[PDB]
Amino acid sequence: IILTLSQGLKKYYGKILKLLHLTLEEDTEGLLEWCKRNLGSNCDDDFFQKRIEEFFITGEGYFNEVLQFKTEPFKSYFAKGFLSIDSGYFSAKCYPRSSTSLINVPARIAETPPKTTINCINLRASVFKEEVEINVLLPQIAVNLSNCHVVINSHVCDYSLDTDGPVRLPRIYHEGTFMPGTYKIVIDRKLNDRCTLVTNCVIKSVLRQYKTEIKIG
Amino acid sequence: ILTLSQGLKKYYGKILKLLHLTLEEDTEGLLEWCKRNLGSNCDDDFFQKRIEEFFITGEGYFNEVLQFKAEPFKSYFAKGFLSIDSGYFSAKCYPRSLINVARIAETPPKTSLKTINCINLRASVFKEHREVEINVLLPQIAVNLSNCHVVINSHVCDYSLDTDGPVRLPRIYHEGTFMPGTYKIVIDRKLNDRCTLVTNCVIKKGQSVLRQYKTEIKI
Ligand SMILES: *[C@@H]1O[C@H](CO)[C@@H](O)[C@H](O)[C@H]1NC(C)=O
Ligand SMILES: *[C@@H]1O[C@H](CO)[C@@H](O)[C@H](O)[C@H]1NC(C)=O
Ligand SMILES: *[C@@H]1O[C@H](CO)[C@@H](O)[C@H](O)[C@H]1NC(C)=O
Ligand SMILES: *[C@@H]1O[C@H](CO)[C@@H](O)[C@H](O)[C@H]1NC(C)=O
Repeated sequence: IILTLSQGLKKYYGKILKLLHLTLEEDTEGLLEWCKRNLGSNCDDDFFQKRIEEFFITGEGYFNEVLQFKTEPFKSYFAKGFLSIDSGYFSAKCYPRSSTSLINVPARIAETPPKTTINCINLRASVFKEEVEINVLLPQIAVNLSNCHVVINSHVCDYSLDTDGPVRLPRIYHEGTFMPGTYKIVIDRKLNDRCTLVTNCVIKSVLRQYKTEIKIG
Repeated sequence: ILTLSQGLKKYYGKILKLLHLTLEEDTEGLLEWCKRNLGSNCDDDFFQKRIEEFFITGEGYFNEVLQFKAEPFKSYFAKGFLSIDSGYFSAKCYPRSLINVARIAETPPKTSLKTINCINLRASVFKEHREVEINVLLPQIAVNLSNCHVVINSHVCDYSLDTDGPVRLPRIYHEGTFMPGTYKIVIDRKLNDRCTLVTNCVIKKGQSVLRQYKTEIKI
Protein backbone atom coordinates (compact mmCIF):
# COMPACT_ATOMS: atom_id res chain seq x y z
CA ILE A 1 0.00 0.00 0.00
CA ILE A 2 2.72 2.45 1.01
CA LEU A 3 4.53 3.95 -1.98
CA THR A 4 8.22 4.81 -2.10
CA LEU A 5 9.62 8.17 -3.20
CA SER A 6 10.29 7.15 -6.81
CA GLN A 7 7.00 5.27 -7.16
CA GLY A 8 5.00 8.20 -5.80
CA LEU A 9 6.86 10.58 -8.09
CA LYS A 10 6.10 8.35 -11.08
CA LYS A 11 2.39 8.26 -10.20
CA TYR A 12 2.47 12.04 -9.76
CA TYR A 13 4.04 12.27 -13.22
CA GLY A 14 1.50 9.83 -14.65
CA LYS A 15 -1.47 11.96 -13.61
CA ILE A 16 0.18 15.15 -14.92
CA LEU A 17 0.69 13.43 -18.28
CA LYS A 18 -2.94 12.30 -18.47
CA LEU A 19 -4.15 15.84 -17.80
CA LEU A 20 -1.84 16.97 -20.62
CA HIS A 21 -3.81 14.56 -22.88
CA LEU A 22 -0.57 12.82 -23.89
CA THR A 23 -1.60 9.35 -22.68
CA LEU A 24 -4.95 7.57 -22.69
CA GLU A 25 -4.30 5.48 -19.55
CA GLU A 26 -2.89 6.13 -16.10
CA ASP A 27 -2.14 4.50 -12.75
CA THR A 28 -2.70 6.89 -9.83
CA GLU A 29 -3.63 4.52 -6.99
CA GLY A 30 -2.01 5.47 -3.68
CA LEU A 31 -1.23 9.09 -4.58
CA LEU A 32 -3.26 10.69 -1.77
CA GLU A 33 -1.07 9.37 1.05
CA TRP A 34 2.17 9.99 -0.87
CA CYS A 35 1.19 13.65 -1.29
CA LYS A 36 -0.01 14.23 2.28
CA ARG A 37 3.14 12.47 3.56
CA ASN A 38 5.77 14.12 1.32
CA LEU A 39 4.13 17.17 -0.29
CA GLY A 40 1.82 17.95 2.64
CA SER A 41 -1.00 19.17 0.38
CA ASN A 42 -3.98 17.59 -1.33
CA CYS A 43 -3.43 16.13 -4.79
CA ASP A 44 -6.83 16.68 -6.41
CA ASP A 45 -7.46 17.68 -10.02
CA ASP A 46 -7.42 21.35 -8.99
CA PHE A 47 -3.94 21.03 -7.45
CA PHE A 48 -2.49 19.45 -10.60
CA GLN A 49 -4.27 21.79 -13.03
CA LYS A 50 -2.80 24.79 -11.19
CA ARG A 51 0.63 23.13 -11.20
CA ILE A 52 0.45 22.45 -14.95
CA GLU A 53 -0.69 26.03 -15.51
CA GLU A 54 2.06 27.55 -13.35
CA PHE A 55 4.70 25.39 -15.05
CA PHE A 56 3.89 26.04 -18.72
CA ILE A 57 2.80 29.68 -18.23
CA THR A 58 3.22 32.31 -15.49
CA GLY A 59 6.47 30.59 -14.53
CA GLU A 60 8.77 32.29 -12.02
CA GLY A 61 12.38 31.25 -11.57
CA TYR A 62 13.30 27.86 -10.15
CA PHE A 63 11.12 24.85 -9.39
CA ASN A 64 11.28 21.25 -8.21
CA GLU A 65 10.53 17.86 -9.73
CA VAL A 66 7.03 18.06 -8.21
CA LEU A 67 6.51 21.17 -10.38
CA GLN A 68 6.31 23.56 -7.40
CA PHE A 69 7.72 27.09 -7.68
CA LYS A 70 8.66 29.53 -4.94
CA THR A 71 9.23 33.29 -4.98
CA GLU A 72 10.38 17.78 2.70
CA PRO A 73 12.45 15.69 0.19
CA PHE A 74 11.65 18.14 -2.64
CA LYS A 75 13.03 21.43 -1.26
CA SER A 76 16.31 21.68 -3.21
CA TYR A 77 14.93 23.44 -6.34
CA PHE A 78 17.90 22.73 -8.63
CA ALA A 79 15.82 22.69 -11.84
CA LYS A 80 15.31 25.51 -14.35
CA GLY A 81 16.20 24.20 -17.83
CA PHE A 82 13.60 21.47 -18.27
CA LEU A 83 11.80 18.70 -16.40
CA SER A 84 11.61 15.02 -17.40
CA ILE A 85 8.06 13.91 -16.56
CA ASP A 86 8.49 10.12 -16.70
CA SER A 87 5.77 7.81 -15.37
CA GLY A 88 7.35 4.49 -16.38
CA TYR A 89 5.00 3.81 -19.28
CA PHE A 90 5.47 7.12 -21.13
CA SER A 91 8.18 9.78 -20.85
CA ALA A 92 8.03 13.45 -21.83
CA LYS A 93 10.64 16.22 -21.82
CA CYS A 94 8.63 19.34 -20.92
CA TYR A 95 10.07 22.86 -21.00
CA PRO A 96 8.82 25.55 -18.58
CA ARG A 97 8.00 29.13 -19.46
CA SER A 98 11.15 30.05 -17.52
CA SER A 99 12.88 28.70 -20.65
CA THR A 100 10.57 30.47 -23.15
CA SER A 101 10.82 34.28 -23.13
CA LEU A 102 1.23 28.41 -26.86
CA ILE A 103 -1.90 29.57 -28.71
CA ASN A 104 -5.43 30.04 -27.31
CA VAL A 105 -7.61 27.41 -28.98
CA PRO A 106 -11.11 25.98 -35.53
CA ALA A 107 -12.67 26.69 -38.91
CA ARG A 108 -13.11 23.97 -41.51
CA ILE A 109 -11.64 24.65 -44.95
CA ALA A 110 -13.28 23.95 -48.29
CA GLU A 111 -12.40 20.96 -50.47
CA THR A 112 -10.22 20.86 -53.59
CA PRO A 113 -9.43 18.03 -56.04
CA PRO A 114 -3.98 13.74 -55.17
CA LYS A 115 -4.34 11.63 -52.02
CA THR A 116 -1.19 9.51 -52.48
CA THR A 117 8.06 15.25 -51.72
CA ILE A 118 4.85 17.26 -51.28
CA ASN A 119 3.54 20.79 -51.95
CA CYS A 120 1.50 21.75 -48.87
CA ILE A 121 1.12 25.19 -47.29
CA ASN A 122 0.57 23.55 -43.87
CA LEU A 123 3.41 20.99 -44.08
CA ARG A 124 7.19 21.42 -44.27
CA ALA A 125 9.07 18.24 -45.22
CA SER A 126 12.84 18.02 -44.66
CA VAL A 127 15.06 14.99 -45.38
CA PHE A 128 18.33 14.58 -43.45
CA LYS A 129 20.63 11.96 -44.97
CA GLU A 130 22.03 11.64 -41.43
CA GLU A 131 15.77 10.72 -40.91
CA VAL A 132 12.66 12.54 -42.19
CA GLU A 133 10.97 15.48 -40.47
CA ILE A 134 7.45 16.63 -41.34
CA ASN A 135 6.92 19.92 -39.52
CA VAL A 136 3.29 21.02 -39.27
CA LEU A 137 2.04 24.59 -38.96
CA LEU A 138 -1.68 23.95 -38.29
CA PRO A 139 -1.70 21.89 -35.06
CA GLN A 140 -5.51 21.74 -34.95
CA ILE A 141 -5.47 20.02 -38.34
CA ALA A 142 -4.51 16.52 -37.26
CA VAL A 143 -1.92 14.20 -38.76
CA ASN A 144 -2.94 10.61 -38.05
CA LEU A 145 -0.09 8.09 -38.16
CA SER A 146 -0.46 4.43 -39.10
CA ASN A 147 2.01 1.62 -38.35
CA CYS A 148 4.64 4.14 -37.31
CA HIS A 149 7.13 5.00 -34.56
CA VAL A 150 7.89 8.73 -34.38
CA VAL A 151 9.36 11.29 -32.00
CA ILE A 152 7.62 14.67 -31.96
CA ASN A 153 9.42 17.81 -30.79
CA SER A 154 8.02 21.16 -29.68
CA HIS A 155 8.75 24.17 -27.49
CA VAL A 156 6.41 22.84 -24.77
CA CYS A 157 7.24 19.11 -24.57
CA ASP A 158 9.23 16.54 -26.57
CA TYR A 159 8.22 12.88 -26.54
CA SER A 160 7.92 9.78 -28.72
CA LEU A 161 4.73 8.21 -30.03
CA ASP A 162 3.94 4.75 -31.38
CA THR A 163 0.15 4.49 -30.99
CA ASP A 164 -1.53 4.66 -34.39
CA GLY A 165 -4.20 7.31 -34.83
CA PRO A 166 -4.42 11.00 -33.99
CA VAL A 167 -1.30 12.67 -32.63
CA ARG A 168 -1.79 13.67 -28.99
CA LEU A 169 -0.58 17.19 -28.22
CA PRO A 170 -0.28 18.80 -24.77
CA ARG A 171 -3.21 21.00 -23.76
CA ILE A 172 -2.93 23.48 -20.88
CA TYR A 173 -6.10 24.86 -19.27
CA HIS A 174 -5.90 28.47 -18.09
CA GLU A 175 -9.04 30.54 -18.82
CA GLY A 176 -9.31 28.25 -21.85
CA THR A 177 -7.52 25.54 -23.78
CA PHE A 178 -3.93 26.31 -24.82
CA MET A 179 -2.24 24.10 -27.43
CA PRO A 180 1.23 24.46 -28.99
CA GLY A 181 1.48 26.62 -32.08
CA THR A 182 3.49 24.11 -34.13
CA TYR A 183 5.23 20.78 -33.66
CA LYS A 184 7.78 18.76 -35.64
CA ILE A 185 7.56 15.02 -36.32
CA VAL A 186 10.89 13.23 -36.82
CA ILE A 187 10.91 9.71 -38.29
CA ASP A 188 13.86 7.32 -38.21
CA ARG A 189 14.06 5.67 -41.63
CA LYS A 190 16.49 2.98 -40.45
CA LEU A 191 11.43 -0.34 -38.24
CA ASN A 192 9.41 2.48 -39.83
CA ASP A 193 8.88 0.78 -43.20
CA ARG A 194 5.06 0.60 -43.28
CA CYS A 195 4.59 4.07 -41.75
CA THR A 196 1.77 6.04 -43.40
CA LEU A 197 0.68 9.55 -42.41
CA VAL A 198 -2.81 10.63 -43.46
CA THR A 199 -3.22 14.40 -43.34
CA ASN A 200 -5.06 17.28 -45.01
CA CYS A 201 -2.77 19.06 -47.46
CA VAL A 202 -3.57 22.78 -47.74
CA ILE A 203 -3.41 24.56 -51.10
CA LYS A 204 -3.78 28.32 -51.57
CA SER A 205 -5.45 34.39 -50.18
CA VAL A 206 -8.13 31.76 -49.56
CA LEU A 207 -7.00 28.30 -48.45
CA ARG A 208 -8.10 24.88 -49.75
CA GLN A 209 -7.99 21.34 -48.40
CA TYR A 210 -7.45 17.88 -49.88
CA LYS A 211 -6.51 14.62 -48.17
CA THR A 212 -3.16 12.94 -48.81
CA GLU A 213 -1.41 9.79 -47.60
CA ILE A 214 2.32 10.43 -47.15
CA LYS A 215 4.30 7.21 -46.61
CA ILE A 216 7.96 7.06 -45.56
CA GLY A 217 10.40 4.47 -46.87
CA ILE B 1 50.29 23.12 -38.48
CA LEU B 2 47.31 22.73 -36.13
CA THR B 3 45.31 19.56 -35.52
CA LEU B 4 41.52 19.30 -35.69
CA SER B 5 40.90 20.05 -32.01
CA GLN B 6 43.46 22.87 -31.84
CA GLY B 7 42.01 24.51 -34.95
CA LEU B 8 38.53 24.27 -33.43
CA LYS B 9 39.69 25.98 -30.23
CA LYS B 10 41.27 28.81 -32.22
CA TYR B 11 38.07 28.99 -34.28
CA TYR B 12 36.22 29.33 -30.97
CA GLY B 13 38.75 31.91 -29.79
CA LYS B 14 38.08 34.24 -32.72
CA ILE B 15 34.31 33.85 -32.36
CA LEU B 16 34.62 34.68 -28.66
CA LYS B 17 36.69 37.79 -29.37
CA LEU B 18 34.18 38.95 -31.98
CA LEU B 19 31.45 38.46 -29.36
CA HIS B 20 33.39 40.91 -27.13
CA LEU B 21 33.50 38.21 -24.45
CA THR B 22 37.31 38.02 -24.26
CA LEU B 23 39.93 40.73 -24.74
CA GLU B 24 42.68 38.39 -26.00
CA GLU B 25 42.92 35.66 -28.62
CA ASP B 26 45.22 33.10 -30.22
CA THR B 27 44.42 32.78 -33.93
CA GLU B 28 47.81 31.94 -35.46
CA GLY B 29 47.36 29.24 -38.09
CA LEU B 30 43.57 29.55 -38.27
CA LEU B 31 43.38 30.41 -41.98
CA GLU B 32 45.22 27.22 -42.92
CA TRP B 33 42.91 25.15 -40.72
CA CYS B 34 39.89 26.61 -42.51
CA LYS B 35 41.12 26.30 -46.10
CA ARG B 36 42.30 22.74 -45.34
CA ASN B 37 39.30 21.48 -43.32
CA LEU B 38 36.45 23.95 -43.84
CA GLY B 39 37.29 24.74 -47.47
CA SER B 40 36.28 28.41 -47.13
CA ASN B 41 38.08 31.63 -46.27
CA CYS B 42 38.19 32.55 -42.58
CA ASP B 43 38.23 36.36 -42.66
CA ASP B 44 36.28 38.69 -40.38
CA ASP B 45 33.43 38.78 -42.91
CA PHE B 46 33.09 34.98 -42.85
CA PHE B 47 33.01 34.90 -39.05
CA GLN B 48 30.66 37.90 -38.77
CA LYS B 49 28.21 36.09 -41.05
CA ARG B 50 28.56 32.91 -38.98
CA ILE B 51 27.77 34.86 -35.81
CA GLU B 52 24.85 36.49 -37.63
CA GLU B 53 23.31 33.22 -38.85
CA PHE B 54 23.89 31.56 -35.47
CA PHE B 55 22.28 34.07 -33.10
CA ILE B 56 19.60 35.33 -35.53
CA THR B 57 17.89 33.94 -38.64
CA GLY B 58 18.75 30.47 -37.34
CA GLU B 59 16.91 27.58 -38.98
CA GLY B 60 17.27 24.01 -37.76
CA TYR B 61 20.57 22.16 -37.50
CA PHE B 62 24.19 23.32 -37.62
CA ASN B 63 27.74 22.18 -36.83
CA GLU B 64 30.38 23.29 -34.33
CA VAL B 65 31.76 25.51 -37.13
CA LEU B 66 28.52 27.59 -36.96
CA GLN B 67 27.50 26.54 -40.49
CA PHE B 68 23.77 26.10 -41.04
CA LYS B 69 21.67 24.31 -43.65
CA ALA B 70 37.47 15.28 -45.94
CA GLU B 71 34.81 17.68 -44.63
CA PRO B 72 34.85 16.59 -40.95
CA PHE B 73 31.97 18.98 -40.22
CA LYS B 74 29.39 17.90 -42.81
CA SER B 75 27.36 15.53 -40.61
CA TYR B 76 25.38 18.33 -38.89
CA PHE B 77 24.69 16.33 -35.72
CA ALA B 78 24.37 19.43 -33.51
CA LYS B 79 21.19 20.89 -32.02
CA GLY B 80 20.13 22.61 -28.80
CA PHE B 81 23.31 24.51 -27.96
CA LEU B 82 27.00 24.82 -28.83
CA SER B 83 29.87 24.96 -26.32
CA ILE B 84 32.28 27.62 -27.59
CA ASP B 85 35.42 26.61 -25.66
CA SER B 86 38.81 28.01 -26.70
CA GLY B 87 40.85 26.53 -23.84
CA TYR B 88 41.14 29.90 -22.14
CA PHE B 89 37.41 30.73 -22.06
CA SER B 90 34.31 28.55 -22.37
CA ALA B 91 30.78 29.66 -23.23
CA LYS B 92 27.51 27.78 -23.74
CA CYS B 93 25.85 29.74 -26.56
CA TYR B 94 22.29 28.95 -27.67
CA PRO B 95 20.99 29.59 -31.19
CA ARG B 96 17.57 31.12 -31.72
CA SER B 97 16.56 27.89 -33.52
CA LEU B 98 18.23 40.69 -28.68
CA ILE B 99 17.71 44.42 -28.17
CA ASN B 100 19.15 47.04 -30.52
CA VAL B 101 21.24 49.05 -28.00
CA ALA B 102 19.91 57.14 -22.89
CA ARG B 103 20.98 59.04 -19.76
CA ILE B 104 18.87 59.02 -16.58
CA ALA B 105 18.56 61.83 -14.03
CA GLU B 106 20.30 61.78 -10.65
CA THR B 107 18.69 61.24 -7.24
CA PRO B 108 20.11 61.37 -3.69
CA PRO B 109 22.29 55.39 0.01
CA LYS B 110 25.81 54.39 -1.04
CA THR B 111 25.77 50.70 -0.03
CA SER B 112 22.59 44.99 1.96
CA LEU B 113 21.20 43.00 -0.96
CA LYS B 114 18.01 41.86 0.82
CA THR B 115 16.73 45.39 0.05
CA ILE B 116 18.16 47.48 -2.80
CA ASN B 117 14.91 49.02 -4.16
CA CYS B 118 16.11 48.92 -7.76
CA ILE B 119 13.80 48.90 -10.74
CA ASN B 120 16.85 47.73 -12.71
CA LEU B 121 17.87 44.98 -10.27
CA ARG B 122 16.09 41.94 -8.83
CA ALA B 123 18.12 40.42 -6.01
CA SER B 124 17.17 36.90 -4.94
CA VAL B 125 18.81 34.76 -2.26
CA PHE B 126 18.32 31.03 -2.62
CA LYS B 127 18.46 29.58 0.87
CA GLU B 128 17.36 26.53 -1.14
CA HIS B 129 21.11 25.91 -0.97
CA ARG B 130 23.98 28.42 -1.08
CA GLU B 131 23.90 30.99 -3.90
CA VAL B 132 22.88 34.57 -4.71
CA GLU B 133 21.46 35.82 -8.04
CA ILE B 134 21.15 39.51 -8.97
CA ASN B 135 18.95 39.79 -12.06
CA VAL B 136 19.42 42.94 -14.15
CA LEU B 137 16.78 44.53 -16.37
CA LEU B 138 18.73 47.36 -18.08
CA PRO B 139 21.74 45.72 -19.81
CA GLN B 140 23.00 49.04 -21.20
CA ILE B 141 23.58 50.25 -17.64
CA ALA B 142 26.69 48.29 -16.68
CA VAL B 143 27.49 46.64 -13.34
CA ASN B 144 31.24 46.58 -12.63
CA LEU B 145 32.47 43.81 -10.34
CA SER B 146 35.49 44.15 -8.05
CA ASN B 147 37.47 41.27 -6.50
CA CYS B 148 34.73 38.88 -7.56
CA HIS B 149 34.14 35.61 -9.41
CA VAL B 150 30.65 35.30 -10.91
CA VAL B 151 28.85 33.12 -13.44
CA ILE B 152 26.43 35.08 -15.63
CA ASN B 153 23.51 33.45 -17.44
CA SER B 154 21.44 34.80 -20.31
CA HIS B 155 19.22 33.77 -23.21
CA VAL B 156 22.15 34.21 -25.62
CA CYS B 157 25.14 32.61 -23.84
CA ASP B 158 26.08 31.37 -20.35
CA TYR B 159 29.66 31.72 -19.10
CA SER B 160 31.71 32.64 -16.03
CA LEU B 161 33.59 35.87 -15.30
CA ASP B 162 36.49 36.76 -13.00
CA THR B 163 38.02 39.88 -14.61
CA ASP B 164 37.31 43.00 -12.56
CA GLY B 165 35.53 45.83 -14.33
CA PRO B 166 32.53 46.08 -16.65
CA VAL B 167 30.62 42.89 -17.37
CA ARG B 168 31.26 41.81 -20.96
CA LEU B 169 28.09 40.86 -22.86
CA PRO B 170 27.86 39.21 -26.30
CA ARG B 171 27.39 41.61 -29.21
CA ILE B 172 26.01 40.38 -32.54
CA TYR B 173 26.31 42.59 -35.63
CA HIS B 174 23.32 42.50 -37.99
CA GLU B 175 22.24 45.91 -39.37
CA GLY B 176 23.42 47.17 -35.98
CA THR B 177 24.67 46.04 -32.59
CA PHE B 178 22.48 43.46 -30.82
CA MET B 179 22.97 42.70 -27.11
CA PRO B 180 20.95 40.38 -24.85
CA GLY B 181 17.78 41.74 -23.30
CA THR B 182 18.62 40.66 -19.75
CA TYR B 183 21.26 38.61 -17.94
CA LYS B 184 21.51 36.93 -14.55
CA ILE B 185 24.51 37.15 -12.20
CA VAL B 186 24.87 34.20 -9.82
CA ILE B 187 27.41 34.36 -6.98
CA ASP B 188 28.36 31.35 -4.86
CA ARG B 189 28.95 32.62 -1.32
CA LYS B 190 30.56 29.32 -0.27
CA LEU B 191 36.29 32.49 -2.49
CA ASN B 192 33.62 35.12 -3.22
CA ASP B 193 34.07 36.95 0.08
CA ARG B 194 35.59 40.21 -1.24
CA CYS B 195 33.03 40.63 -4.04
CA THR B 196 31.71 44.18 -4.54
CA LEU B 197 29.36 45.05 -7.40
CA VAL B 198 28.90 48.74 -8.23
CA THR B 199 25.77 49.45 -10.27
CA ASN B 200 23.24 52.24 -10.87
CA CYS B 201 20.12 51.62 -8.81
CA VAL B 202 16.93 52.91 -10.41
CA ILE B 203 14.41 54.61 -8.12
CA LYS B 204 11.02 56.13 -9.01
CA LYS B 205 2.50 56.01 -11.92
CA GLY B 206 3.03 55.86 -15.66
CA GLN B 207 3.85 59.58 -15.48
CA SER B 208 6.83 58.75 -13.25
CA VAL B 209 10.05 60.34 -14.46
CA LEU B 210 12.98 57.96 -14.27
CA ARG B 211 15.77 58.49 -11.75
CA GLN B 212 19.19 57.01 -11.01
CA TYR B 213 21.51 56.78 -8.00
CA LYS B 214 24.77 54.90 -7.56
CA THR B 215 24.94 51.90 -5.24
CA GLU B 216 27.67 49.46 -4.19
CA ILE B 217 26.32 45.96 -3.58
CA LYS B 218 28.32 44.14 -0.91
CA ILE B 219 28.06 40.37 -0.52
C1 LIG C 1 -8.65 32.32 -24.37
O1 LIG C 1 -9.72 32.44 -25.31
C2 LIG C 1 -11.03 32.42 -24.73
C3 LIG C 1 -12.02 32.47 -25.87
O2 LIG C 1 -13.36 32.49 -25.40
C4 LIG C 1 -11.19 33.58 -23.75
O3 LIG C 1 -12.46 33.51 -23.12
C5 LIG C 1 -10.08 33.53 -22.70
O4 LIG C 1 -10.16 34.67 -21.86
C6 LIG C 1 -8.71 33.48 -23.36
N1 LIG C 1 -7.67 33.35 -22.36
C7 LIG C 1 -6.49 33.97 -22.43
C8 LIG C 1 -5.55 33.73 -21.29
O5 LIG C 1 -6.20 34.70 -23.37
C1 LIG D 1 -7.74 11.73 -38.38
O1 LIG D 1 -8.71 10.92 -37.70
C2 LIG D 1 -9.90 11.63 -37.33
C3 LIG D 1 -10.74 10.68 -36.50
O2 LIG D 1 -11.21 9.59 -37.28
C4 LIG D 1 -10.61 12.11 -38.59
O3 LIG D 1 -11.79 12.82 -38.23
C5 LIG D 1 -9.67 13.02 -39.38
O4 LIG D 1 -10.29 13.39 -40.60
C6 LIG D 1 -8.34 12.32 -39.67
N1 LIG D 1 -7.41 13.24 -40.30
C7 LIG D 1 -7.53 13.66 -41.57
C8 LIG D 1 -6.48 14.62 -42.04
O5 LIG D 1 -8.44 13.28 -42.30
C1 LIG E 1 18.49 48.73 -35.06
O1 LIG E 1 18.83 50.01 -35.63
C2 LIG E 1 19.34 49.92 -36.97
C3 LIG E 1 19.72 51.32 -37.40
O2 LIG E 1 18.57 52.12 -37.65
C4 LIG E 1 18.30 49.28 -37.89
O3 LIG E 1 18.86 49.12 -39.19
C5 LIG E 1 17.87 47.93 -37.34
O4 LIG E 1 16.81 47.40 -38.13
C6 LIG E 1 17.40 48.07 -35.90
N1 LIG E 1 17.03 46.77 -35.35
C7 LIG E 1 15.99 46.60 -34.54
C8 LIG E 1 15.75 45.20 -34.06
O5 LIG E 1 15.27 47.54 -34.20
C1 LIG F 1 31.70 51.23 -14.16
O1 LIG F 1 32.89 51.63 -14.87
C2 LIG F 1 32.66 52.69 -15.81
C3 LIG F 1 33.96 52.89 -16.56
O2 LIG F 1 33.86 53.94 -17.51
C4 LIG F 1 32.20 53.93 -15.07
O3 LIG F 1 31.96 54.98 -16.01
C5 LIG F 1 30.93 53.63 -14.30
O4 LIG F 1 30.53 54.76 -13.53
C6 LIG F 1 31.13 52.42 -13.38
N1 LIG F 1 29.88 52.09 -12.71
C7 LIG F 1 28.78 51.65 -13.34
C8 LIG F 1 27.60 51.38 -12.46
O5 LIG F 1 28.74 51.47 -14.55
